[PDB]
Amino acid sequence: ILQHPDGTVLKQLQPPPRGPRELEFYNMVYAADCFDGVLLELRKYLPKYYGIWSPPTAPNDLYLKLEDVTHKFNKPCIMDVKIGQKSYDPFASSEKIQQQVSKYPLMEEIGFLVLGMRVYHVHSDSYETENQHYGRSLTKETIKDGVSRFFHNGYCLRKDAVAASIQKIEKILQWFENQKQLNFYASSLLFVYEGSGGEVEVRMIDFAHVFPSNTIDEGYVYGLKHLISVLRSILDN
Ligand SMILES: O=c1c(O)c(-c2cc(O)c(O)c(O)c2)oc2cc(O)cc(O)c12
Repeated sequence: ILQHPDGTVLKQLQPPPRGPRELEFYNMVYAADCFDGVLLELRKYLPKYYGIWSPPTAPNDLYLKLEDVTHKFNKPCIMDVKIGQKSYDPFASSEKIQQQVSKYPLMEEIGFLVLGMRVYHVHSDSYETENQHYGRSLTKETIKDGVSRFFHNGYCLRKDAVAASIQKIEKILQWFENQKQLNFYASSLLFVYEGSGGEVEVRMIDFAHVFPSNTIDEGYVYGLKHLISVLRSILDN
């Protein structure tokens, strides 16, 4: 993710087929002449999309120009959570399914995976980052405390940010409850709150594996609900 002139980010297209599919997804959702109510509502929950972008002298080098969802924050605390029971898509080979399940074999049970987090700590004026291996080490036994860490400034548990996150996720859940045209695999939610009350961004990102469907995205729904339940339990801390 690169920064660009302010308020936006450039996301480089992943290698094919992933990049082209993510391009296609944003193009579909933000089609000028789209009057599909499902897709118009979905725009609210994504970064605003400004189209394909390439450097002036490098048409080969393909990015998505996207809203910087952290732009309005002073000291943003950010968590990326992959959502769903399966992070492989409907046309994955046996090798690919195994490859994806082995990255985090608890995906079916938990329905989400923390990809990373960056948390501003007040006491030290510094950031604490967790990588891929943090969330992949979390179990049913440790997921609640694993998620809680995101809302720790090192003075208090930010239950205001936790409650706001639940309320924002609930809207996304409602959108999923009201559509049967897209299924999302290996897609994520980006949570942002202010680390420097109740002010949160939750946006959907990572759309290299979104496919046409004629069913409710049940794995996504499962994950969102479990994530809501975990966040809700954290409000009892
Ligand atoms: O707007 C975005 C953003 O700010 C970040 C981001 C992610 C991190 O993991 C950070 O540590 C950070 O500072 C920013 O990612 C994104 C990823 C997307 O696919 C789309 C986006 O629009 C953003």
